[PDB]
Amino acid sequence: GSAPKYIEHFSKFSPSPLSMKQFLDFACEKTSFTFLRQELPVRLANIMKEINLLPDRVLSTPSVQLVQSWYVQSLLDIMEFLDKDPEDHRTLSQFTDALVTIRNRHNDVVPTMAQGVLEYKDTYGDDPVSNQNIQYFLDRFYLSRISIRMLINQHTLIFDKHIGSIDPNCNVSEVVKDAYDMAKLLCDKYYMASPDLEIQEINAANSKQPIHMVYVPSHLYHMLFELFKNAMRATVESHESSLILPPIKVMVALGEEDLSIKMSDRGGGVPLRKIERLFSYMYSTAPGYGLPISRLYAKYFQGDLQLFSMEGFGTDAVIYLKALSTDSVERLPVYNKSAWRHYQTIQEAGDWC
Amino acid sequence: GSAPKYIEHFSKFSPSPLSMKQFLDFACEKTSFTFLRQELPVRLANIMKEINLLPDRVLSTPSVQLVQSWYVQSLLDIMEFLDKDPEDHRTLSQFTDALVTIRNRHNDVVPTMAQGVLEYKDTYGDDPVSNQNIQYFLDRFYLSRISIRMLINQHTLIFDKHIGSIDPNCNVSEVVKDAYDMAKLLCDKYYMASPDLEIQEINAANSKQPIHMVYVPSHLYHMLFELFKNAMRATVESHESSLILPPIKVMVALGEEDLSIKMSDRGGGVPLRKIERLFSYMYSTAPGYGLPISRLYAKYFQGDLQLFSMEGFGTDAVIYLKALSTDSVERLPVYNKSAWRHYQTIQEAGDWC
Ligand SMILES: CCN(c1ccccc1)S(=O)(=O)c1ccc(NC(=O)[C@@](C)(O)C(F)(F)F)c(C)c1
Ligand SMILES: CCN(c1ccccc1)S(=O)(=O)c1ccc(NC(=O)[C@@](C)(O)C(F)(F)F)c(C)c1
Repeated sequence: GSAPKYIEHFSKFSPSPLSMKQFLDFACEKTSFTFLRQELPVRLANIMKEINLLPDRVLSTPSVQLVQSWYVQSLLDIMEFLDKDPEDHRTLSQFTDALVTIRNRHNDVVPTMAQGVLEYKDTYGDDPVSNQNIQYFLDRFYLSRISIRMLINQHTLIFDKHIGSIDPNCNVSEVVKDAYDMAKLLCDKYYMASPDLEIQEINAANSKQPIHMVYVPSHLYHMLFELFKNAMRATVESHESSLILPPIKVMVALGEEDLSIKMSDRGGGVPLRKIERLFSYMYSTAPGYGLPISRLYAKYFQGDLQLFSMEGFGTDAVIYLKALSTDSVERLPVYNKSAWRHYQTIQEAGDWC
Repeated sequence: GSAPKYIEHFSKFSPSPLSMKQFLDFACEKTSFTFLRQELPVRLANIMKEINLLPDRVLSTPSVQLVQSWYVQSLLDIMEFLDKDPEDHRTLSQFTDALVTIRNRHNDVVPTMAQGVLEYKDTYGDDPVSNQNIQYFLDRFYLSRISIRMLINQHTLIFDKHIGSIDPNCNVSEVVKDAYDMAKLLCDKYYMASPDLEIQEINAANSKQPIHMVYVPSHLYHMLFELFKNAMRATVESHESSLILPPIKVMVALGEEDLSIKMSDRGGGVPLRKIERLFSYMYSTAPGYGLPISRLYAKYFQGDLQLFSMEGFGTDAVIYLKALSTDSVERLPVYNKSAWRHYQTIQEAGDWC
């Protein structure tokens, strides 16, 4: 009966952002164990501390409370090891199992939270301020989750060429082809027609050396797969009375600090006003969250994911990643007096008419 | 000695947004005279009322006060006519001259305000919060000015095919070629080399009917010219040891509600982190404001102007305009309790680490 106490304790610390290189220079799981014992609790606490401070209207929903209880359990699940001592080749395996169990306990957090979004929509309505607060909270909540899962996957995978989930020689174009192949398969099964792929690389400094980077391939895959699914759906549906089916074109450009991936489709495009709503959790909920969450994966390592189409023609989706492992530093949301006032939105009659 | 009184009076009214169609359905300058007598004062007052409420540090600078005094004079310049009666074919020409004089009195507002930005930079420094407030204020101030100048140009031009500054049959591609030709001329004189132009139209609903729209051609020209100047400079400089000089490609797409213009160059591109700073008034000041202000012209009629490049390859600049004159409604900034708290930025340690 001390959960509120632990949260208040660890909620005083700030999560420690790690860089893609520090992750790579990994080497004693003892070193990791002692680190994760304090970091995971700090991260769980910060996200939990922010949740506890949102409207009781949102707190009281089975959804929020359900996951809120998962975190509480996960926090307690790791406490056990605070007084434990490594050296004991079984004290640290008790941990690896403890993590693999925590990870699975949280596997359905996205759908579960999405359910609360739908509950909110029908219970209180879908207005800008509601959208804003949810957007603000879900972006942070989810990003936070991504960072926690990263640490866990790094530990579990490392202590069962690649260092955990990180590929130091990630061939971007290869991940591009993979996500395409998978989307194509689905596209063919549902529409029995699918556009082709064209890839072009632009290695600025080294004209034809294949483009490689240090990155988490499964994160990149998730982003590309989501974008390919949308570009295919739109290309196919917008040419349902055309016989020609333009291909989806991808350019992978590597500059001094940016590694950019552009995906261009001729799927008809979308009006500027609807684009703004494609990344909204609330407006994109019914009666998925591929886009808003894919973006969080981009931002997690200081990158981004942006969209811009031409209604009547097509859409460009660009994923911006940092080219250097040095610049790829975890982007973590933290609980401060700063994050507190973003929930004090009392909007009613704006500054523009 | 009543300037403060007038401002407080008219500052109680909200400016009245007009649509591109109402501007087109114009027809008695008497009707205009009586309208502008109240609207101009209301608009001058709202922008003046917001200025008076910014740090005295900014208020006391010769720049701000200098323009602040221009508005005061312009406000008083129009008061005269409040009790005047039309019918008198000379009572309303006293007005047209009164406007043509007010317009010229304000011709150098941009450079003058820019001077205050530089003053600020060296006097107090260039930090995020300073940038934010200036950005917030200058965007509104300038937009406000654009709307005032619009009314004035509409009146003066109408009462000396086109209705004032509005072309009901604006051929976009033609304005594209014009701004290109002019930028090319300058580009040739300075670099003695200039890229070519390729234009492609995508009239979704009508495959090959030339793309026309109702718009203010000189506004569109200003935006395109700025973009062409940047795309030329970058293309030329990035290929200074190449002999090939890729062309600048423009696509004009017309959809059900959007009329989009994309300008693609292969000028090397810019790192994502510097893009964010290209639209900043503060960071783009030394020791011009083409971009940030071009964007305001786009937004003025509910459109937008966005940038996205690929470091190491090139940049796409897109101008989004509303396709329907019905949707082209003046976007006006207004003074409310809402606009007040955007200047209460007390940032110090954010929500992210
Ligand atoms: C934060 C401490 N670091 C630091 C930072 C700045 C200066 C000096 C030192 S560190 O580079 O020594 C470091 C890096 C990765 C991990 N851990 C891992 O790689 C994993 C796999 O255990 C996990 F899960 F944490 F990601 C651990 C335990 C420590
Ligand atoms: C705002 C009033 N309008 C309205 C709106 C909604 C419902 C009913 C009526 S209106 O359409 O009658 C109208 C439109 C343009 C102008 N003026 C002009 O076109 C100009 C040239 O005088 C100027 F400068 F104002 F732009 C004027 C005086 C009035």
